[PDB]
Amino acid sequence: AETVSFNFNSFSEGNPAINFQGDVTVLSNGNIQLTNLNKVNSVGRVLYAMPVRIWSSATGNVASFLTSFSFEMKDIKDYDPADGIIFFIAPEDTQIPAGSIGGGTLGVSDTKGAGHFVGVEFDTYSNSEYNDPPTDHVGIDVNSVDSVKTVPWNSVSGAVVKVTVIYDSSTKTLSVAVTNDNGDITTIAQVVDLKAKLPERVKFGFSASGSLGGRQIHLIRSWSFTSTLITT
Amino acid sequence: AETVSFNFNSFSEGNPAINFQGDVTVLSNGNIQLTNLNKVNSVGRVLYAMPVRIWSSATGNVASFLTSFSFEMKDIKDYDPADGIIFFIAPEDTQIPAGSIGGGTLGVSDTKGAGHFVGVEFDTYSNSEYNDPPTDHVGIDVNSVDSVKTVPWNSVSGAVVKVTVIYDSSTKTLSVAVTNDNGDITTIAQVVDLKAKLPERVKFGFSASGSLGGRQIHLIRSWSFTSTLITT
Amino acid sequence: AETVSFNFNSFSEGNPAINFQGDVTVLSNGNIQLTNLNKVNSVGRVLYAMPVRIWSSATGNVASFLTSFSFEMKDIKDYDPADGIIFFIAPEDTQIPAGSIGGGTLGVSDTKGAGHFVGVEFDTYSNSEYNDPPTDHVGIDVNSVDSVKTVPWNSVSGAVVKVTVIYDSSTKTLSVAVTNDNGDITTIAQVVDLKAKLPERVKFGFSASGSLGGRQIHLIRSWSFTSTLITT
Amino acid sequence: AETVSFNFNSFSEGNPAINFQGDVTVLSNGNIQLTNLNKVNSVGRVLYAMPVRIWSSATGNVASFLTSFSFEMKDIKDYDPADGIIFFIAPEDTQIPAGSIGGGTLGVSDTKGAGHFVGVEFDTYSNSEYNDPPTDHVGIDVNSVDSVKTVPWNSVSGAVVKVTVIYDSSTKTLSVAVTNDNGDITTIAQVVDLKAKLPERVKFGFSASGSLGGRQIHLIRSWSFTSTLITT
Ligand SMILES: OC[C@H]1O[C@H](O[C@@H]2[C@@H](O)[C@@H](O)O[C@H](CO)[C@@H]2O)[C@H](O)[C@@H](O)[C@H]1O
Ligand SMILES: OC[C@H]1O[C@H](O[C@@H]2[C@@H](O)[C@H](O)O[C@H](CO)[C@@H]2O)[C@H](O)[C@@H](O)[C@H]1O
Ligand SMILES: OC[C@H]1O[C@H](O[C@@H]2[C@@H](O)[C@H](O)O[C@H](CO)[C@@H]2O)[C@H](O)[C@@H](O)[C@H]1O
Ligand SMILES: OC[C@H]1O[C@H](O[C@@H]2[C@@H](O)[C@H](O)O[C@H](CO)[C@@H]2O)[C@H](O)[C@@H](O)[C@H]1O
Ligand SMILES: [Ca+2]
Ligand SMILES: [Ca+2]
Ligand SMILES: [Ca+2]
Ligand SMILES: [Ca+2]
Ligand SMILES: [Mn+2]
Ligand SMILES: [Mn+2]
Ligand SMILES: [Mn+2]
Ligand SMILES: [Mn+2]
Repeated sequence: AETVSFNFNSFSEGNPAINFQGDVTVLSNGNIQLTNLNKVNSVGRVLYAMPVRIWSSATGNVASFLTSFSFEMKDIKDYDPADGIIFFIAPEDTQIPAGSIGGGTLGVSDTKGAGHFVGVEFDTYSNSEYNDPPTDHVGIDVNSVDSVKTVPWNSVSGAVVKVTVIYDSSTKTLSVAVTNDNGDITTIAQVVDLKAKLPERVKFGFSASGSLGGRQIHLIRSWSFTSTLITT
Repeated sequence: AETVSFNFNSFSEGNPAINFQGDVTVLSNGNIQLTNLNKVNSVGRVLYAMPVRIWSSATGNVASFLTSFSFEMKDIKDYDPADGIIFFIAPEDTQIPAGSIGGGTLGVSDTKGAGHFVGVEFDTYSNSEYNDPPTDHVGIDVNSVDSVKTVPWNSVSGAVVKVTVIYDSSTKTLSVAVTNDNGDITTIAQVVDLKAKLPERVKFGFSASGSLGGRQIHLIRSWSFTSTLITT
Repeated sequence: AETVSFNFNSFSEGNPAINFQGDVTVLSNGNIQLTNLNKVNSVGRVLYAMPVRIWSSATGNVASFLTSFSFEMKDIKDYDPADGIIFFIAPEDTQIPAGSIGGGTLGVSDTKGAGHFVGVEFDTYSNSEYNDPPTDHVGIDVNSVDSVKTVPWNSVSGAVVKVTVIYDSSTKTLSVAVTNDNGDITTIAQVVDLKAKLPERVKFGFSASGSLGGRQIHLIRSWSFTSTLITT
Repeated sequence: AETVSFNFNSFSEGNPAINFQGDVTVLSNGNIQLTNLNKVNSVGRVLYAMPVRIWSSATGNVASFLTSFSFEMKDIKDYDPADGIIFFIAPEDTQIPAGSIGGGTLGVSDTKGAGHFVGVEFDTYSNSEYNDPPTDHVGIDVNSVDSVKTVPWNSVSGAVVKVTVIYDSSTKTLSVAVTNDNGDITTIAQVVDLKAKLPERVKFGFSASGSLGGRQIHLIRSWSFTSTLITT
């Protein structure tokens, strides 16, 4: 079978295994900081440089994958803790939307909240224009930040969060399990047909954004990934 | 929220947090060995001693959980490498079925393969009496070892296998990610209504079995777990 | 290593991880209330349901533990604010003393003040029959409410109190740090050989009590714990 | 009672409340990075700017204190993960030793390993010249990096570590509890007469160092502190 597998205990710019877009930067501690605290409508995204083949036009087979990552969001004076981080999957040529306003678009959608991507968002601000729930939340997005589904969550400033994601191609189910500083686990799952929503080859990554008054530290600390596609 | 969480990097015979049943034994290296290589129809099970409320009768709420564990199965002469291991959930009064014939029952069912439990099996022998697929496989079991669903897999003697399981209460989806020796991942997911199949309080654990001619080393090396039930 | 770690941010009566004894009750806010304000000689205790092995007869090793908890004691008309709360450790079979008179016994000892337990008391009433110092105090008890050692302290009605306790097995030192509302910390430490005073298997918990004329609200708000026993 | 209390959830290169010495820097994420990964024999230290009065020349009384802090150490290509971090107490005029060679001195002592300070070290390299134990370890130091006492420990690269320290003045005992990545807690306690070893007013802080071939990321993420001196 065809398998893609990698693991980042730390990140470093100048490492070809990753694409850097927007205001992203890598701190001396190896952490990826997606947004620039000193910019309006800041937007930063990171992508595994190598495109991953998630499905086949020859066989119709779709890959299954298991990926885990840890991130950290932390408040700062004197802006609102916004806007959040989104782990996403998109066409290999994906780029930050032209004239991106950042903010609630999480750096992957247009002003209306649309784009070509599937992702899991960790939202820390309620944008009514995208029908966000009243509190912080984890959401499953399919070509829109107006989540197909969300679950109440709480972004704890300064806390390291661990996420586990399983995509079962057979049932087309994307399951997500997220850590919480208080010890609880939060989960959300959703049937998502990657073959119908995304091209055969895609890029996986992370994006985060802020606005004029909405800014916070967005860090990606580690990331492991393994996908397997049955070939014939 | 009511949460039960723990993390076992190794095991010990004296830990009251673990219920030992049957032929289970603890090796000097901290590994748990489930079956006795010298006994016929051997059955050994290990359960977390703390009952877990997977659902509430008062609120109707159902918990979600994340758990990971690693195990190892190793051949031995001159017996057939059987029968396998099963990660299961059962009522808190659960015990090895009286008069258990072990073998293909995996220590959780009767001769007919029926029982009161939900589990994920790592089956290394094809029992036609339970409609097993022809090769080694991972299966989702609901009150029977005649799996509700299975996926082809391969048990490599002496290999360490990493497993990640996510149960999303909202969708009632049980997702399993199995990371093989060769690096490939294998997944299987199934909608299982724990609230409809099990009581409010249950126990989680592992069971393994053998027959007269089928015997192998069944080891549980580690186990982390977190389940959360929304209360109040 | 053998480790036991849990973290209660709040409580619930149906949570199997907690043994309730006596007049204990759970408030809608998740707080545990140990005594019954309307009962003479009230006694209420709460225990972590699972036995904790604090030392091994096979290795002679004793565990170290770090535990933090917050409680609150508030006066009421027209009773004297008594008698206090005690964080204790005792045999796994520990029950409220038969015919307990509550009051100065704190629900862990008999009339003479003797019992089988080790604990840190937050005493708010001076019982001369137990040689209490003249004012409120924190004390280290070993099989008796006639403290092996005490330190002047002040129980502020309605004040939330935080406590951190460290037990270093190697030095057998039980160190306590109490953070009052006014910000000051109060500490007391005492060498206590848990191995010599307690059985290998014990249970940790809290107890509070009152008399006919001595009653007050005793609340346990949170409790985190981690013990580690070196296994060799 | 004279109480000194503070809390840092993040730091900033501009808050005078902290003295920055040597190569220390403050990252955009609010973390303090003690050493410069690009410098030979790098040394960085941070001190709470306000001197703390730990004892009275009038009463002879000594203060008790409770402090908690979190840190992180991560490896880097292609140097040995060294040398570690030390939480220390020293005269208010304390400065990095003249002509410091960094390395095993941890930035608080001369070449022989001598200095004027009391501290808890999180050592990640075995210096025979200072009688270090063979593995990583937590040590209690008194005017020397040739620890008065040590306990085996393990520094996990990329892991956030929480530490809690209690100093009980009456028993002159310094107790430490370290919360590791795998869940276990590591403790060490030692009687240290602060009044006999340190001046009336001191500064508390953190220090880390590296050498030519020994370098790693030394981060301080947070730090809470409370000390109380009884005045009669
Ligand atoms: O506060 C941060 C947020 O900023 C923007 O949201 C609104 C803004 O449109 C306007 O309504 O004013 C309020 C309060 O001043 C908010 O700032 C972004 O649209 C959000 O994404 C978020 O960053
Ligand atoms: O061979 C291991 C195997 O033993 C038992 O079943 C087999 C059966 O499938 C085969 O047809 O015949 C042999 C010899 O009579 C055994 O009966 C167990 O039931 C099975 O689980 C496995 O352990
Ligand atoms: O007042 C509350 C107090 O009641 C009981 O003791 C007192 C005793 O200290 C006092 O001297 O006399 C009264 C009247 O007889 C009570 O005996 C409890 O023993 C004590 O713990 C406290 O609850
Ligand atoms: O390798 C990091 C390590 O360097 C130094 O330790 C010894 C050094 O004293 C000795 O002379 O040579 C060996 C190998 O070249 C090591 O470098 C530092 O003293 C030590 O603190 C640590 O930083
Ligand atoms: Ca939003
Ligand atoms: Ca079978
Ligand atoms: Ca008393
Ligand atoms: Ca050293
Ligand atoms: Mn959203
Ligand atoms: Mn089967
Ligand atoms: Mn007392
Ligand atoms: Mn050392």
